[PDB]
Amino acid sequence: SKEYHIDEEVGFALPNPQENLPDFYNDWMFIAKHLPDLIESGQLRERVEKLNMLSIDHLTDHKSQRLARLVLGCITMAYVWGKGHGDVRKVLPRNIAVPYCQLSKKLELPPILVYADCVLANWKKKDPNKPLTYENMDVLFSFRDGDCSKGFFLVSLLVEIAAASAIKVIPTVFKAMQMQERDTLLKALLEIASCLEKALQVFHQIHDHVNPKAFFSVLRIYLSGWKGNPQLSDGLVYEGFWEDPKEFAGGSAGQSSVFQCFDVLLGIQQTAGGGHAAQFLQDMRRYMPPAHRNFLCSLESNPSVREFVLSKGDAGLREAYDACVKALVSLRSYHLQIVTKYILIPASQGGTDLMNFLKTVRSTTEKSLL
Ligand code: HEM
Ligand SMILES: Nc1cc(Br)cc2[nH]ncc12
Repeated sequence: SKEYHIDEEVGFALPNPQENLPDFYNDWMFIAKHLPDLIESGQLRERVEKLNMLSIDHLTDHKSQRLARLVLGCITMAYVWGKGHGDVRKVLPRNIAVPYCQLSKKLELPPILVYADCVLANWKKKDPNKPLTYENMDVLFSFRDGDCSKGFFLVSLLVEIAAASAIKVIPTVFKAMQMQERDTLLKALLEIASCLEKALQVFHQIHDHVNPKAFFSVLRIYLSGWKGNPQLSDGLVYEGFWEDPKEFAGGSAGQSSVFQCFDVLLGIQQTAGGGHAAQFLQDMRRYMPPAHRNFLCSLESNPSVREFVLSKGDAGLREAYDACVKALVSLRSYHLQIVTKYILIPASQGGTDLMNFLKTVRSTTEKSLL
């Protein structure tokens, strides 16, 4: 997978993110690295105000611009959401909202934190000679002490890596189909299935490393955005950049390129529908890189691997391809069992509309089994 920026190890995730910035930018990174101690102690929406309009010009290699977008990113979430209890800033200062929106529009992205910012870039290996697990990794950044953003981004990150096992497989699937190689292809769809059958046991650590209460009450509030949120019905001013408030999505895994690519591949049309479910995940393609866009693009340009299985009436492929769509339902049936532990049960101590979405989606998967 050429200039699609796909790692043959961590896939869509960014490989060995930058842990540190240039020195030209050290009063960014000092906020960013003491956001709990500072939000709490109130001087954060006093310390932010008192900064000056830096310029992107210095940021050279990728990882820099990216980590830079992470840093600006969460600082915006602390400034806007405050202590995370309802005193909401509807104005992002001239001075923080101009290098953030340049650094963003440099990377064809929107000025707000995303999936690729705070799961795909926000990580480091504790020892860069052992392997990528929970016990040998740590996040760069967090919002408040005891929010578990270790558990969230790390577990969430770990999975996207278990799907990468199957991304290096896509190249060979369509090869088999073209050169017509019934055998070769049946394999690729079983490897592809084999991975997501495992990216499930990944998901299980969530229960070891996150707390229902902490995720519903703490994290979530800082991840929200200003699109259809009612605390900022009109959006968020971006000072000396848009005199008009600008709505933007919260941060969702609806911005992840794996899953979205495996629906593309497996002929499951989650984008097509006009329904709320499918309108969203199309408008989240925006909140994804460009290079991870143009890969879901070149997939959808590909001949439906579903059709080519239906035809052949070859109960082998018929079965192997169902293994992949069995795999994907399996996972979103878990991802609903977590959401009831981690958003519904606590909310009883917006709501539903979230689960309908997540079911609307489990379903459209199912209805592609042969
Ligand atoms: C406590 C943990 C989690 C909670 C509360 C949660 C909740 C949600 C919610 C409410 C949505 C709907 C979009 C939104 O409202 O933002 C969503 C979408 C999504 N989540 Fe999760 N999730 C969790 C863990 C994970 C993990 C570990 C993964 C994968 C690594 C994941 C992958 C996704 C994906 C891919 C979507 C969008 C695709 C779709 O709609 O099927 N989530 N999640
Ligand atoms: N809303 C979300 C934000 C982030 Br980052 C990751 C996620 N996983 N599942 C949901 C969700």
